[PDB]
Amino acid sequence: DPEVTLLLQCPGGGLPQEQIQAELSPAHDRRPLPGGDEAITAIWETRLKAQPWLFDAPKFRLHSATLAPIGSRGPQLLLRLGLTSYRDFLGTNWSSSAAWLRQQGATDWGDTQAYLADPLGVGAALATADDFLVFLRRSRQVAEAPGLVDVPGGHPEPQDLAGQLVVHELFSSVLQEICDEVNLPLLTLSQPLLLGIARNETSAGRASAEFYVQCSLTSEQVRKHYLSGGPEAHESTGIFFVETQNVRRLPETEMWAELCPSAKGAIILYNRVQGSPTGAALGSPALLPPL
Ligand SMILES: O=C(N[C@@H]1CCCCNC1=O)c1ccco1
Repeated sequence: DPEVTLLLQCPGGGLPQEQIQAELSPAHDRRPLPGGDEAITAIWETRLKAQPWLFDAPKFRLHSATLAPIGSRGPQLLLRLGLTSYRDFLGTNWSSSAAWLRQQGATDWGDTQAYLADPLGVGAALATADDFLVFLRRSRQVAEAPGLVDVPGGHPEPQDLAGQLVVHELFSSVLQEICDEVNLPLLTLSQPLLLGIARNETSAGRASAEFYVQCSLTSEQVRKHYLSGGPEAHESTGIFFVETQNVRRLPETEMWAELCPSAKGAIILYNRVQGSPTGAALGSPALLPPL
């Protein structure tokens, strides 16, 4: 899977909100482009002159994520974040020249991402009460990953002493995206655990934070809530479910070639962090069959 790279695998089966620190700093921003940010402004003007109903929106930028030594007390992760925008994404990661910008950043800054917007996404491995994960089908008419399979998620919009409010908005955002797209009541969801961070090498290395969320509803009940919104209540065109038993071997199935890169990152991290037991009971051959 060359189109997905793991940047972070969390310990302990996943980290809760209270174990994560953020540093939001203009030192963590994109660098101005070599010949100037006028190239971004020109792409945006061309787009608005065809689609004048489009709007810009602020986004968090991922600079880096440092894990504490394993087994330590106190905060376990530091997220270094900056700010970016939808407009800066369209002019950098989404540009036909994005690979040239990655080579230039290696040359000038020793950092392949220095000239890239790199907006931070969120995604969820969402489990039902009857042990299935939730998948969504993308419209064949959208610009990014048309017709491919995705998991719930989105790209959060801004608004440790401003740090804790930023971590709160990231955890809040993945629940809000589940409620808006799947149409589930908030009180049927667990507090999220962070599983890790995955990069989409088909979008010049932009990253997504991948979370585990449990729902108290069965697969039948989740399907009823999704459908009862009607076609205008969701951006996706369908919902479906895979037993957690079967997610273990998903990379060997025909479904794998249909998954978009951020959804592949969610499922790899689910399998490594929530699956893959370490103890004698769950590791016994009848509960963890060989192959
Ligand atoms: O988040 C937005 N778009 C995403 C962000 C970058 C990664 C995926 N592609 C997109 O177009 C957005 C547009 C306007 C308000 O929010």
